[PDB]
Amino acid sequence: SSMSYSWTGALITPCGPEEEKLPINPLSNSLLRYHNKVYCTTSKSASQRAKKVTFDRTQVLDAHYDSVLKDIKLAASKVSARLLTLQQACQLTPPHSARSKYGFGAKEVRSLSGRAVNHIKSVWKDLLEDPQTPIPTTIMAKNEVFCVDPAKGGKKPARLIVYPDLGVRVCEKMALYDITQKLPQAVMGASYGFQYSPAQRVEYLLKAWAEKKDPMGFSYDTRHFDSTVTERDIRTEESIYQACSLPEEARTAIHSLTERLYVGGPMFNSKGQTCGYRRCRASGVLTTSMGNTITCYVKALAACKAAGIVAPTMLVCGDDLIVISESQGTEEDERNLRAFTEAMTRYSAPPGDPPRPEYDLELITSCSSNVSVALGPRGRRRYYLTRDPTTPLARAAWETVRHSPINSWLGNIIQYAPTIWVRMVLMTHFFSILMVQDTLDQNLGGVNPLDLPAIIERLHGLDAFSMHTYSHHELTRVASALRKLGAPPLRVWKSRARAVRASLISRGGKAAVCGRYLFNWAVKTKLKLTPLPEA
RNA sequence: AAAAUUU
RNA sequence: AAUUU
Ligand SMILES: C[C@@]1(F)[C@H](O)[C@@H](COP(=O)(O)OP(=O)(O)O)O[C@H]1n1ccc(=O)[nH]c1=O
Ligand SMILES: [Cl-]
Ligand SMILES: [Mn+2]
Ligand SMILES: [Mn+2]
Ligand SMILES: [Mn+2]
Repeated sequence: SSMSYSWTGALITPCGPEEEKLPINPLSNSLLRYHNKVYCTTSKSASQRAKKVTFDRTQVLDAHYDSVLKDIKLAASKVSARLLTLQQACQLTPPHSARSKYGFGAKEVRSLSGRAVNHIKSVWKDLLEDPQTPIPTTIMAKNEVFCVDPAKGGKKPARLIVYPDLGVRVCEKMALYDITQKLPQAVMGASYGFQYSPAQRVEYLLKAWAEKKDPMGFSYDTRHFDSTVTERDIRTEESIYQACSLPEEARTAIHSLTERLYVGGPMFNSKGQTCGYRRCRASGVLTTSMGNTITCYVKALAACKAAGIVAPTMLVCGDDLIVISESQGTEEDERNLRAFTEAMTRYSAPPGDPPRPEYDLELITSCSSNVSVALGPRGRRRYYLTRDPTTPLARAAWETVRHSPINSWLGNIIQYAPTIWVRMVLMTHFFSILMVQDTLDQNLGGVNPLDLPAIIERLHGLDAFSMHTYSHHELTRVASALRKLGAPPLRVWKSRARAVRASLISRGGKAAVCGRYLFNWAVKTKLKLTPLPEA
């Protein structure tokens, strides 16, 4: 029936110039050697991406879908949710959000400039006066950085971003933000994945696994999920939004946004030309995560019931999920997962890689991460969250005139502090760099390097500084990724760390704490690391 | 471009 | 600001 896109033939123009790396990457040329592998997806590649995501959809629902959907509205109606004052919505706008076509940008919106506020008022009138006229959208390519992978293609084509003018974005917020805050949690309960910390993901997954007499797990992801979303799916999304308690004024705006923005519309490139027309999810709308998550959750629970999955326990973050089920023997488990996949495909959410049942928690990847295990100080098992380091290390090497990766380094250090690759590689480099710069004191992205031991303990527990005997998988994968990027192997990082440490210690102060906590793995005679007053 | 988490 | 979807 519905085609996901149609294309005029107009280019997908760049929204400003997309920078090149330089001949010298001074911050990262001691991190790794193979900078030729580190690239940023350009708008040149956008054409290819479109070809991949433009395709015909044929949804076919059934009793299981219909029944799940029913249950989800009886959930929805316990939610009452309100409008957001034009002002409050303006306040929620990000500081650097792309400026409006009508001569104002996010400074003005957040500072409640008069021109901005009027224009927004008029936009919201038109939403109320008019529930059919399609709202124009802009289409741009996303700039992510990756390592090349000649296994899976050379270089990925750029993801497509589709969004309305800033005025419309504010209005969306007025109508829906409150919903986004309440609905999913209400509908999916514990299954709603974006509620949890990394640590709670891990505990949740473990509680799940442990509760089964004979657990079986698997993950699923949908291929180009946004383009698999059907006009109908979106309307079904609306009909769930509506199922709450709502100011009549909302309903009108929601319904109006649904029909004018969410189910489709014309797309324009940055140069102004008509680019195509869209009949699936737009990436750049307020409802994207909520939508994806809810919709994916419906289809998945339906597919679960179709396929026979016993005692499923789910976790959903957008198009990504994990189900931990009672195993029905491998012969049947293989059969049920085929069924699941057929069902999902009938619902128009077919997978990239077909899923597979697994019976070891380390072998289930989702949202690009997984659970692994190591031993802590007293010799007990410690489960934690990790991931292939390839991309993090690639992004660690993205240095241009505009961009510096030092923030990225730190970002990953915090999120993945217990991982062997953060502890041995990133930390070591990060500190080594700042000691030489002599810029330990400086707060980066509103965080101070010398707090780190505190911040990590607060978040990952003290065992994060004492962990050892990492898993085969994890050692194999780290080593492999360092070779791939032309980085020194771990033995070399051991050396560099020892040096960084001694130097950190000798400097004394909050420094020497860092030296002693963060790098205790690096030394022959370990130390009695005790809790830190701060967290 | 949007959200969530982390800070 | 970091990461993810
Ligand atoms: C565009 C999506 F709908 C996308 O289709 C969906 C699923 O994410 P995934 O990373 O699996 O990518 P695809 O499924 O290939 O789109 O999540 C949304 N998404 C993703 C990446 C992103 O920077 N922003 C975003 O809004
Ligand atoms: Cl322990
Ligand atoms: Mn996907
Ligand atoms: Mn309606
Ligand atoms: Mn995904």
